[PDB]
Amino acid sequence: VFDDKLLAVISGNSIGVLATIKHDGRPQLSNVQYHFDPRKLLIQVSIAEPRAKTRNLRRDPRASILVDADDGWSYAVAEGTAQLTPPAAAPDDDTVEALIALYRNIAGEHSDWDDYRQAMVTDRRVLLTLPISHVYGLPPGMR
Amino acid sequence: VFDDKLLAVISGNSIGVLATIKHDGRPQLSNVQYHFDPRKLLIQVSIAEPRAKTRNLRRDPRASILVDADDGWSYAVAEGTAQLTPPAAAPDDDTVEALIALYRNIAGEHSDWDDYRQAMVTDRRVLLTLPISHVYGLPPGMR
Ligand SMILES: Cc1cc2nc3c(=O)[nH]c(=O)nc-3n(C[C@H](O)[C@H](O)[C@H](O)COP(=O)(O)O)c2cc1C
Repeated sequence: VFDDKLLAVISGNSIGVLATIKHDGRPQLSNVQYHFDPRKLLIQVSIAEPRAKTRNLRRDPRASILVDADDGWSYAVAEGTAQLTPPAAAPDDDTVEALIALYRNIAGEHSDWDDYRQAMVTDRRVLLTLPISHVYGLPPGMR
Repeated sequence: VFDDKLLAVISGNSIGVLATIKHDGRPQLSNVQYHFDPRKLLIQVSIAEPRAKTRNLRRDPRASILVDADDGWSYAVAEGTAQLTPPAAAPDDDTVEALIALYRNIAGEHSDWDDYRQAMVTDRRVLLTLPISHVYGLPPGMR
């Protein structure tokens, strides 16, 4: 039941710190917006192919994400192995579809889906699906 | 030469996400308090002596700390090779004396130093010094 406390932190937020592994083995850090699927215990995020974090995950898919509790001090960290889609290549391909689904979960119903599809392709957007294999941290009550 | 806008972020905060390298190569994350010396350009944090997977810090001290800005997405990341003191073993050893100065830098004059001293020994506290090698991130704008 202790993991339920760590999952709750992840569920109560939409932004976290994604840590990837550089070519030299050193950690690389950045923040990302995300959607947490409690059903499959997945964390879904959108990223760009040319970005460092993306090139890192292509060589080494291991990833972790730290998320702060609402007190801004307590936290939970999800660790797992990323599953990336190829980059959007056409406004109607499967990657763009999964990204349309994510956007709905993050921001809601987009206004100009056609413009969105165009943008996903222009930015070579990739959907990062990170199944949670292990969670650690210091959830509220422990800090 | 680092981006002054990125250093301002670090100097305007006191907590961030520390990332060290575990044995398997995965980063180990946590929310920590830090002190930033803007002249010597270094960051100092207090940590229990690492055990198990986290112990790898002793042979591969490369670390990074991400610090959040006050706006929506801005953040800075300080990268460097950490130097570690030996773990605190005596309420009055060099390490504890060093952690007292760290506490003063971060919080100020402590109520009861004798409690602090024994607490440092009890947690096998180590003073980690991260001289800044590289600084990256997303700089905040005029606000
Ligand atoms: C207006 C705005 C919207 C953003 N939206 C997202 C987003 O939807 N998802 C995400 O993961 N990051 C988002 N970001 C931030 C980037 O992910 C972040 O700056 C990035 O991690 C750079 O990574 P890199 O250093 O690995 O290239 C946004 C930033 C801004 C300024």
